[PDB]
Amino acid sequence: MEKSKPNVVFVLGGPGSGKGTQCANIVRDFGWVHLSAGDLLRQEQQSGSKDGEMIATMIKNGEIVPSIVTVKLLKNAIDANQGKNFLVDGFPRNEENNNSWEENMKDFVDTKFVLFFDCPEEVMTQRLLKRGESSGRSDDNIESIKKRFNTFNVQTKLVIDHYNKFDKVKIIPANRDVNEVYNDVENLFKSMGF
Ligand SMILES: Nc1ncnc2c1ncn2[C@@H]1O[C@H](COP(=O)(O)OP(=O)(O)O)[C@@H](O)[C@H]1O
Ligand SMILES: Nc1ccn([C@@H]2O[C@H](COP(=O)(O)O)[C@@H](O)[C@H]2O)c(=O)n1
Ligand SMILES: [Mg+2]
Repeated sequence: MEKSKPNVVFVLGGPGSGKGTQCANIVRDFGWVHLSAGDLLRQEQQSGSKDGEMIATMIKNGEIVPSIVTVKLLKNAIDANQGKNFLVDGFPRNEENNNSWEENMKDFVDTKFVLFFDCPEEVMTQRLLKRGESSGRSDDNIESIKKRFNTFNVQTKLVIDHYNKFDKVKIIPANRDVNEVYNDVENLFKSMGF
């Protein structure tokens, strides 16, 4: 008769590994709320806050924005959606992200696991150049794309390694057709009781 705290699943994977694509399917079939941290950041810069032109520059360069900004945006969205569960997509991307989540949120949510989509960089590059023909995203060009790989490699893989220490990573290989990947995603969420 108390309201349950939201379940949260971090969704990680390289740029273009299919996080946003698979999250939309989970929203559709499970009724979770999909929060793409990168999306929220693109919105925050959209209508031009203080932090707006900082976010533009860092996104173009594949850099991780200060966590005070990102975690605030996530927390606001989450607080606006009482009684829902959340797919937190593309976060945490480094140790600062994770610590700031822990400090702001751990009292408020049950973060269940990291869903990690494993994909070859070569395949990710091709998807992103394809997405780049119509996305109008400032980071879907080869210069940005390789900077995004280095950030993922240097900062993000350590976070995924951290969660795997505690058995909190579910890996779904993503180098297949989108329905073959989703079949596995949908089976995973069902087996996890969602
Ligand atoms: N399994 C897949 N096979 C081929 N294309 C895919 C697959 N998953 C997603 N895509 C395409 O790859 C691009 C990147 O997908 P997206 O979900 O935006 O990635 P992410 O959020 O991980 O950066 C999009 O054009 C998307 O339609
Ligand atoms: N936790 C996060 C998530 C996204 N980002 C920024 O948004 C950019 C785009 O992220 P997405 O590909 O997940 O939309 C990232 O490359 C990075 O510059 C961030 O700075 N912090
Ligand atoms: Mg995305």
